[PDB]
Amino acid sequence: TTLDRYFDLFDASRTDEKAFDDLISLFSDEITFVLNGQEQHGIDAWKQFVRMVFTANQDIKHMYAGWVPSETGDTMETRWAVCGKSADGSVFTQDGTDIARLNADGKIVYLANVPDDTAMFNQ
Amino acid sequence: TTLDRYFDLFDASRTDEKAFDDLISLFSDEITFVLNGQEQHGIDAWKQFVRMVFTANQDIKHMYAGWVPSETGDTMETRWAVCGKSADGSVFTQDGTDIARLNADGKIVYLANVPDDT
Ligand SMILES: [Cl-]
Repeated sequence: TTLDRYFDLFDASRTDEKAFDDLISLFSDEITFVLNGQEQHGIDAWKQFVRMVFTANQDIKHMYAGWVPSETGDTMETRWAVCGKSADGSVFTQDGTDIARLNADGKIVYLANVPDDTAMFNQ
Repeated sequence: TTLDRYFDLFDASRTDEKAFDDLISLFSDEITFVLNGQEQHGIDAWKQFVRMVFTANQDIKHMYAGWVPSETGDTMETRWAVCGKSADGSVFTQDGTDIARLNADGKIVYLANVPDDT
């Protein structure tokens, strides 16, 4: 399924030309994507966003729990886990949820990324 | 360097016995290692730990910043980032620091894994 191919293609697209092409193929040209509430539209914007992630990081890895029906609405969602290494050498992780909708052709037409609130501070 | 080979060997060891054997080769038989603030000793205990990580998880990936000298003592340390998928399907992340000591022969003789105080 397109949603199940997404994360591995995203990670492979950092270094792989064909994987990048396949990654873009998962999406409708009119994809609406949201990053912590900020909405973006279209394939040009999407390609620019993916390319930005790859220039920002020397390495990145995504793991996901599995796409399940959202409690409310017509969407599917999954928990995800990210680890990476910045272009500056430092490392990081992130946890969150992605929420998505497919069209009748099975292409991704909506994809929202919601990073969790963090709890690094302990005092 | 043995410490620079550690992380990628660790991850590759989940699916390749040659990587596991190379990983084990980095260590002194006198390895003292610390997990969750609890100390263990010896290569047998070390092998059992690595094997447990791979039964506990379907997948695991480690990223590290780079091994640098510690503020005090003769150890080296690195920040690390881990993401994984549990045997139960759930996913997780963790951040922390590893602190290591090499013996005179360059083998890992002390390794403390120190997850962040979150
Ligand atoms: Cl599973």
